This record gives sequence, C-alpha cells and structure tokens, in this order.
Amino acid sequence: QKIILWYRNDLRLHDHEPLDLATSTQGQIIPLYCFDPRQFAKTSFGFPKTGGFRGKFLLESVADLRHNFQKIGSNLLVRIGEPERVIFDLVKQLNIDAVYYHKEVTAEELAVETALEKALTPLGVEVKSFWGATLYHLKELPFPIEKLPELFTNFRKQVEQKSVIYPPYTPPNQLPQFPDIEPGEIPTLTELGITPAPFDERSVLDFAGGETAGLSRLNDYFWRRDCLKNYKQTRNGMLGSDYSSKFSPWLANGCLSPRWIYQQVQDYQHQRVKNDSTYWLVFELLWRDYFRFICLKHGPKVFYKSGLQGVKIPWGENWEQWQIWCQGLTGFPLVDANMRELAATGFMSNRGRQNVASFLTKNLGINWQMGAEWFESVLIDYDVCSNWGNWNYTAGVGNDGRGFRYFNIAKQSQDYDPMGDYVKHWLPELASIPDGRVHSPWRLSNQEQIRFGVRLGVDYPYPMVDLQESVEANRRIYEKALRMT
Ligand SMILES: Cc1cc2nc3c(=O)[nH]c(=O)nc-3n(C[C@H](O)[C@H](O)[C@H](O)COP(=O)(O)OP(=O)(O)OC[C@H]3O[C@@H](n4cnc5c(N)ncnc54)[C@H](O)[C@@H]3O)c2cc1C
Ligand SMILES: Nc1nc(=O)c2c([nH]1)NC[C@@H]1CN(c3ccc(C(=O)N[C@@H](CCC(=O)O)C(=O)O)cc3)CN21
Repeated sequence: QKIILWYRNDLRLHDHEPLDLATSTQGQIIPLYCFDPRQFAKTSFGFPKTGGFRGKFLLESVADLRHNFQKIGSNLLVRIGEPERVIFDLVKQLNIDAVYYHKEVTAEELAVETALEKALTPLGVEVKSFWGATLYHLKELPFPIEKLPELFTNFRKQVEQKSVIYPPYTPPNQLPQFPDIEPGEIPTLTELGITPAPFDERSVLDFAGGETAGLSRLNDYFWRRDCLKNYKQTRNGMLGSDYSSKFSPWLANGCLSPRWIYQQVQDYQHQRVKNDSTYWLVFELLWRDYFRFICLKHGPKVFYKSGLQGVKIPWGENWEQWQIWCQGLTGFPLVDANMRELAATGFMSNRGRQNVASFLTKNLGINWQMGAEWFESVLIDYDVCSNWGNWNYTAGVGNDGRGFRYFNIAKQSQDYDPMGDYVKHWLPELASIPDGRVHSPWRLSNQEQIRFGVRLGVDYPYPMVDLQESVEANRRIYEKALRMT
C-alpha cells in the first residue's frame, strides 16, 4: 500500500518497470533519491570519486527527476546519507510496505543492496529489484549469465538471432499525492564537497542533466538535424556536437533508457532511412550491454589489476609520468589535446579515449587502473561497466581475442585529424604550426619554432617517449606476462 521507489542510476520516468509496477497497484508511491556520501569521497589512488563535471550533471538530473514527478502530482524525496540507513529510517517513519529499485552489477552498488536487504528484512518490508539498464534484458538472453560468450561478436550474433528487444514502458501521467513531509534540499556542489568546474566554451555540448534534456538531445540529433543517417561516417570525429549522439551522460545515470533510444532508431529507420549508420548506433549500444553483462558474469575481477583475464603484469606507477599524461604534457598533440579536453569539459570522444588509454598502457606502461580511476573521477558520462570494461580491453586483460594491440599515435593523428583542426583547438600554443606538421612539433627547426611562436621544451614539451621503442618494450613485458599465465 505504501511503496518507496528508490532511485540511483535510473533517473527517469520513461521505461521504468519499478514505477510501472508501483503505479499499477494504486498504493501510495514515494520516490526517493539519496546522495550517498561514499560517492563523494576518493578513489583508491586519491582522486575525487565524483568530479565537478559529473557532479553538476547529477545535480541537474536529480532536479529534473523531482520536477517531472511534480508535474504528475507527486514529488521526489531527497536525503543525504547511506541508503541502507536512510531507507531504514524512512521505512519506520512512514510505515512503508515495500521498496522497489533497479538492480546493479558491481561491488560497491551490490554492497548497498545487500546492506539494505539486511536492514529491512527484520521489519518484514518487501524489497523488490528490477533489471532495467540494458537494451536486451537479462531474462531475454538466449543463455544463462554463466554462459555469456567471452567474445562480443558471439554475444552479438546470438542475441540478435535469438533474443527480442521490447518496447519501453510508458511513463504514468498521474501519481498519488506525496506525503506531508519535508521534501529535502537538493545539495549544491559546495555542500557535497565537489569543486565546481568553470565552463569551457569548447565543450562539445553545454551538457544539461535530466531526462528532459536527454530526450531533447535525441530530438535534436535524430529528428531536427537528421544526423543519425550519417552516424557511422562521423563517429570518429572529435570536433563539434554532432559527430556522435552525445547520449552517454544521460545513459550513464539513466536519464535515457537504451530501449527508448532503440525505439526511436526503429522509428527513424521506418520514417527516414535504414542503413549502416542507423544500425551502428545500436551496435554501440550493444557494446554497452555487453560490458554490463561481462561485469555481471565476472564480478569484481574487472577491478583487479590482473583484470578479467587474470594476467599479472608488472605495471608501472610512476606518479610524475602519470601526472604528465593527466595534464596532457606528453609532447604528442593527439594525446595532449584529448587529455586537456577531458580536464576542461568532462568529455572525450571515443576515438580520443581509445588513443589516450592506449598511450598510457602501451607507451608509458603505466597501471591501467590509474587511468580508469582518473576517467571515473572526471568523466561526465562515467559508467562503471563501460569504463572499467573498456580499460580492461585496452590494457590487454579483457579476453578480447586480439592479444597485444596498440594504437599507432602517428597514424591515428593523420587518419582522424589530418589538418590538425582538433589538436589546434585544444593546444593554442601549437595553432600557428602549418596544418599537419602540427602533429610532430619536435621536427621543427629552431628558426621554425620562433616563426611559429612555440619553442620545444618551453612552450610545448618534447615527446616523453619514442613511440616505436616504448611500444616494443611494453610488448615484450606483455608477452612474458602472458607466457607466465
Ligand atoms: C578507455 C575508455 C573509457 C570509456 N569510459 C566510458 C564511460 O565511463 N562511460 C561510457 O558511457 N562510455 C565509456 N567509453 C565508451 C565510449 O568512448 C563512450 O560511450 C562515447 O565516447 C560516448 O560518446 P557518445 O554518446 O557520443 O557515443 P555514440 O558513438 O553516439 O553513441 C553510442 C552510445 O553507446 C554507448 N557506447 C558507444 N561506444 C561505446 C563503447 N566503446 N563502449 C561502451 N559503450 C559505448 C554509449 O552509451 C554511447 O552514448 C569508454 C571508452 C574507452 C576506450
Ligand atoms: N560505480 C562503481 N562501483 C564499483 O564497485 C567500483 C567503482 N565504481 N570504481 C572502482 C572501485 C574499485 N572496485 C573494487 C576493487 C577491488 C575489489 C576487490 O575485491 N579486490 C581484491 C584484491 C584483488 C587483487 O589485489 O588482485 C580484494 O579482495 O580486496 C572489488 C571492487 C569496486 N569499484
């Protein structure tokens, strides 16, 4: 009769089975979001657990969720504290009969679920969890999770052949009255202890948190601007808002459901064009599904330094070299521009993420966990499974069927930034080097350095490694570690 709808990374009213089931019972529904202080502490290497870019986006997303509940006659209860304690107190305060929530798959989130169930079972309060973050739901997979294929291509073949994607649930348009209790202040970044990040106008979007803004972004990218038809051709871009969907920060905290996006793709294919690009956006959502299922199957191994594959590697952890990567002072413009874009905006293109993660692990040989945690801190779109899964894959410990692979920074620079437009946008100190030559500033003569206004070792660093020598050294280490496994 009285149900708390506990929200975490599912900040929406569309495609929300817990909300759908609760509204069908006609009991009193009490939506709740808890700001969990453990989310605003530190990662193991000491970075803010939630940096300022994602913090601002989260606060905007929680405010929008509250507003959207208010529009249909309810509200969102907001509290600060550990949910296993906050919900226990609220259950006693309001004589709650049931708590509904969405299932997570990684250790920290599972510990909260376990502690909550332990706290509530003495009270006889029903706890009901729902699977809701993926395109294909766990129950539609053609295999148990223990038999999830260890290669993505095999996962994709089997689900596309044998499984069905279902339409999103439609949100309710009316809810019972909110209880006569203090609604709760949504805290500021200051109150959470998070440093606010000034806006950099070069941000690919002025990202705004919330289901409302995420739905509008899809409306812009699919319908108003008709970009989806070109997605496969543009998705390796690094400048501009519309080289890709930019749906990721809304998918990561659940402002958008992948099943809602998929329904819109089906509509676009029916109404405009069906081609390799409309499929490829779904293809990338499938990668998102796969990393989440991989984390479900393998549990905490995705966080172990030896990774999903269990390969013990003598990774380096030199702080000075790591800091140079973090600050984009490596001397390689493609890497440096991407790291500085991340530090200024909280976002990095997929093409950039592949390159900087390869540089850290294949050129510097530095522990991939240090990169994964930096991404966790700074990314506006941090998704634990996609981030930690992708870092395992990049580092060669993901069972990806490829062995030692690496990104040739020189070739990637020519292929994806041939005129230097991207690196000059983020590295103004290099912007007067003639196009293309900008990717190898170490080749400039003393006279050219003066003419183009940039002196190596002063205005822009010399390369911190030789690309070829460093990859060869780390390849040998990887090969030996693989042999010893
Ligand atoms: C080292 C590394 C770390 C990453 N960390 C994250 C992370 O924390 N969160 C995150 O959502 N993605 C992460 N990615 C995946 C990918 O780079 C981002 O999803 C993408 O850059 C977001 O831009 P978009 O929304 O415009 O993507 P698009 O190309 O428009 O759209 C694809 C959508 O599908 C998903 N997606 C696309 N590519 C991938 C991929 N390779 N792996 C998983 N999901 C994908 C995202 O939800 C994305 O919004 C990481 C990739 C690498 C190599
Ligand atoms: N949103 C989110 N959820 C998480 O669960 C999560 C993150 N983010 N970011 C990184 C941390 C780190 N995570 C970890 C890290 C270690 C173990 C673990 O069990 N470690 C082994 C040691 C393994 C080894 O040393 O090789 C242990 O027994 O402590 C579990 C989860 C969980 N992580």
